[PDB]
Amino acid sequence: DTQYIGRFAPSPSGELHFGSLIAALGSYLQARARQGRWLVRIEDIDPPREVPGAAETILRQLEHYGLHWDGDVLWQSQRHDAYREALAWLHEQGLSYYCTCTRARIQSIGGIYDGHCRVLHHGPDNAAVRIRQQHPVTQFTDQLRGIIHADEKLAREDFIIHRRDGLFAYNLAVVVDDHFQGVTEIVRGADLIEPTVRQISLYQLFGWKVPDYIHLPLALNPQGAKLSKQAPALPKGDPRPVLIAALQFLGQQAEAHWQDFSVEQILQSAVKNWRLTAVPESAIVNSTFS
Ligand SMILES: N[C@@H](CCC(=O)O)C(=O)O
Ligand SMILES: [Zn+2]
Repeated sequence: DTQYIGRFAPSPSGELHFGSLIAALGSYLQARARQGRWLVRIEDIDPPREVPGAAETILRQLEHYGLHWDGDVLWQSQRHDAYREALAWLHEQGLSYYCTCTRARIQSIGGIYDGHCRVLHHGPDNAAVRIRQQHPVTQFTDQLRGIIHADEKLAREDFIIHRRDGLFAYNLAVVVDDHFQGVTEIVRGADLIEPTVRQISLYQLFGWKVPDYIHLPLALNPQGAKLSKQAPALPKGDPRPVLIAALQFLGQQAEAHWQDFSVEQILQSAVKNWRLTAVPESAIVNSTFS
């Protein structure tokens, strides 16, 4: 009954590239097709890996490509109190613990945590915070791909919520912020499929409503290899041929003679003609984007 709310949540570790344009465009078109809101959140939660100016570049790029968000941009750098608040609640509820294990130790036992500190009652001193999983989620529904079966060992891990170095974990921040922003459906890149079950486990532990999920096509280079595996910035010039290429990647109708249309017209038509079922599970990008 309530309005659809979707979002694009880029990390400012670089400017937009074709893969992140796919995520922005796919989430935008699905949100607009569903007559819903489309939010933008800057995930600037890791200062060291952030590039000064990149977040602003991204927002400017979105506008250049005709993708206008609703309301104000949320900045994770302004949400640290919210992550702290959620961690405090988990601790009071008996749903988290402090872990003093080294990376060397975890590597030596196969790379997946064994729950060593689960009942040792360490304090927060020089410790990471781990979630105390109860009933890990190992499968989820993707509205496009159907039921996904996750890697069981990774899915069942008491994963990190707050790193030893003090940074809040992505899995924590994304759940806290999507819930805070009232996100009802998460439409995002294929590279984010695996952590989905952990995020769902976390919604369940908070006692919050689990949103819907759509993972967009896996991007391949022309040789058929994963594109994400190690990317040219989006052209600063005419965005139209790039938008047309992105629509084609998403299996949508794409006007070959884009010269007689504005960016806004191309997008308006893309919303009207959006067919989620036409979005493929993988797609090959052209050489211009590899
Ligand atoms: N900033 C993260 C979050 C993605 C998401 O959950 O939509 C990324 O771009 O990889
Ligand atoms: Zn430990």
